[PDB]
Amino acid sequence: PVTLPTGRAVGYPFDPPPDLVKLPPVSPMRFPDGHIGWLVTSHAAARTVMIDPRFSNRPEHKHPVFSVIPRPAPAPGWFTNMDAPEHTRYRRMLISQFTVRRIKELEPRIVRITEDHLDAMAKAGPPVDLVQAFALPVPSLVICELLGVSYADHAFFQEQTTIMVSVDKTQDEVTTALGKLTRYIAELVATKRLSPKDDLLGSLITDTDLTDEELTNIALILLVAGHETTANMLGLGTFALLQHPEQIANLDSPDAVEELLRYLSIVHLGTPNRAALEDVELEGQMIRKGDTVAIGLPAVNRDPKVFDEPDILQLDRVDARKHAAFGGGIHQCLGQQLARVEMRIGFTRLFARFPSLRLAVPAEEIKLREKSAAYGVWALPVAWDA
Ligand code: HEM
Ligand SMILES: CC[C@H](C)C(=O)O[C@H]1CCC=C2C=C[C@H](C)[C@H](CC[C@@H]3C[C@@H](O)CC(=O)O3)[C@H]21
Repeated sequence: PVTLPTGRAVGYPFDPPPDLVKLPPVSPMRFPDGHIGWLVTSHAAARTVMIDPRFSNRPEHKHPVFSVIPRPAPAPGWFTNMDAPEHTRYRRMLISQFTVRRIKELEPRIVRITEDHLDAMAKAGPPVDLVQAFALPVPSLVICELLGVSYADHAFFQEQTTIMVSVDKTQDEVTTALGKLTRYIAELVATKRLSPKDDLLGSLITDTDLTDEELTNIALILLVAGHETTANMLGLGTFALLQHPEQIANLDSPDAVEELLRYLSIVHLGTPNRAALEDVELEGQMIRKGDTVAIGLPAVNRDPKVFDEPDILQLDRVDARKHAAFGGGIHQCLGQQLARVEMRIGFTRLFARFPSLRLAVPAEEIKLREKSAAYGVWALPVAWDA
């Protein structure tokens, strides 16, 4: 049984850990609590774990990949960790708000937010840390506007959300962060009950019978995911593009954002993971009832059975959309259309405004989020011809 692989090679910051990609498709894995379950690296096996009803996401059934659990049986509205049919009730309500119209109507504000941060970079002049100047705040402001949350408290949010998604923090640190967020959002929900708005949280209040508790947990989940996904793509994607400069000319390819998603696979440590409810055969192996199965997405997204030249970033490839960067099945990313728009706008406008963008330090000095559940760069010093 192996331990979940963890170390990226020096000089190969975008590629999965060597100890992950060396593995067979389905391997025995030792969990922190002694459970011997499984780690899956092939795309076909990952697909089955993500879509097959014999697998559960309930914490009662799962041995944790990481000991420290950021969660409040799942509390009402904490839909991430539920199975169908309880999950279905919340999922459906949220699909009915992540609509075509809501995202269409948001796009001009995402354009303005992005352009404003680019203007601020131009005023500052080079160098800047792209993480603080652009990658963090643009999607932070977008998610705040989506939810009706005040961006004036973003520094507070960002600090708590980083704890929430860490794999490096104590149970007390994570319980503390969750508490500070819960209390903050609970009050916001109480306020919004009195004064209708058309943002996503205000629409959930108007259109559904969700309780204040349910609304608070939904909002907390969305607020965390909005602060810890897109920002990491913008930062690590920019780094990848600077390191593969011939791909910049391919940024308008229709599937370019999809290729960055596949290549970088920021949900990088043993997620999704699921418990077998019955015995299940996968690749060589017999998964037993009660076994937890973790997926190594980064390896899944480099499967040579699925992708041409899998270890090359190629924004104009024809097979990017087989990637599993957003998961699959009933828990597949709820925010994927929003994230897609934010990324397209973010990357295109950054390089259109600063075509001479370059790293302001050696590549080897960029520090990476190896100890977060969402992979990315902690900082990205950049410069350009002013
Ligand atoms: C930017 C890139 C993003 C990536 C790579 C990403 C990735 C993922 C993945 C892999 C999952 C599945 C987890 C699992 O099955 O265990 C997931 C679920 C989810 N994501 Fe995203 N995500 C991104 C952006 C976002 C954004 C912007 C939001 C906005 C709220 C969001 C909200 C969610 C939600 C709520 C779930 C849980 C769905 C459920 O359990 O029904 N994601 N995402
Ligand atoms: C709990 C945070 C949030 C509500 C959530 O579930 O986000 C989930 C679902 C929505 C988006 C996510 C983006 C990044 C990471 C993978 C998180 C899950 C993070 C947790 C952190 C620790 O508990 C260790 C575990 O490996 O992954 C994921």
